[PDB]
Amino acid sequence: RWRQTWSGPGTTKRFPETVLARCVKYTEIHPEMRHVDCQSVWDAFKGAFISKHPCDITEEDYQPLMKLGTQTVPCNKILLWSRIKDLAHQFTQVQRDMFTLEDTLLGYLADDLTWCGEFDTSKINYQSCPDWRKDCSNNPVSVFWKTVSRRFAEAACDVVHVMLDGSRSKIFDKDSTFGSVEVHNLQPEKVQTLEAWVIHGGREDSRDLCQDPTIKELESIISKRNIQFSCKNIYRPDKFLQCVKNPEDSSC
Ligand SMILES: Nc1ncnc2c1ncn2[C@@H]1O[C@H](COP(=O)(O)OP(=O)(O)OC[C@H]2O[C@H](O)[C@H](O)[C@@H]2O)[C@H](O)[C@H]1O
Repeated sequence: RWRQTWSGPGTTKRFPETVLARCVKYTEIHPEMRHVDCQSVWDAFKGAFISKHPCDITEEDYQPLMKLGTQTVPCNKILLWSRIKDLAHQFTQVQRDMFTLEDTLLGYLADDLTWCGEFDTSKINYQSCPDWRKDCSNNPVSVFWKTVSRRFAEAACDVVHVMLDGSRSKIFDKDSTFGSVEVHNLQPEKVQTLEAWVIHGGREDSRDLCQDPTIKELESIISKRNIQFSCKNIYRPDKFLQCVKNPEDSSC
């Protein structure tokens, strides 16, 4: 229509088919997640938001999905990221040791998709979904990501890495998912160091972005959780990926 109920994009075309297909592929690739029934997962996921008002979703709504999507990941190999999506995933596509949330079953199913239902009916709304800013915070997509991102951060131990976009303006932004949920769910009992990799834009010869005021902020915040802080510039992200793909050979 010309009006729409909400300000955000509607459910992604082919959402149900896409989620199911992502689950078959994932559980096919990963030997640990081979016990999972992808139809059961879909039913659990749909159950969280179908016939529910899309401004009144809770983390409780996603409990059935979280249960079915339970996955042990090596706690010391987690890669968090903020606003530098492409390079973070290119990295874990080549360095199969480190994992982002989108490399877990639940993150993989949901990545880049939008979904919402209706309080009015049992249908999926393909026309519009609540915008976190203009409409309401407690919507199906926002609540999903808050819940899974908290649980992922809680799982981390030892040295946790985070890729940050050095071209942003707030390189560390306290209002990002990284800054507002994940930083505040790293467990002091478990996490030894948070190490940031600050990815430079282009150009070439830049400042040491590890001295940026927002990085000092992040450093002092995580200090309260009794977590040590490390920071590295990645001045040349292209050479960096090349080095990840071809380890050894002196250039790297
Ligand atoms: N739509 C989403 N909303 C909130 N968090 C998300 C979303 N998609 C992924 N995440 C989580 O955010 C992480 C990426 O961290 P930041 O870049 O720190 O997150 P941010 O930039 O705040 O993303 C919020 C999201 O809402 C807006 O619609 C925007 O388009 C972006 O997709 C994790 O990989 C994932 O845990």
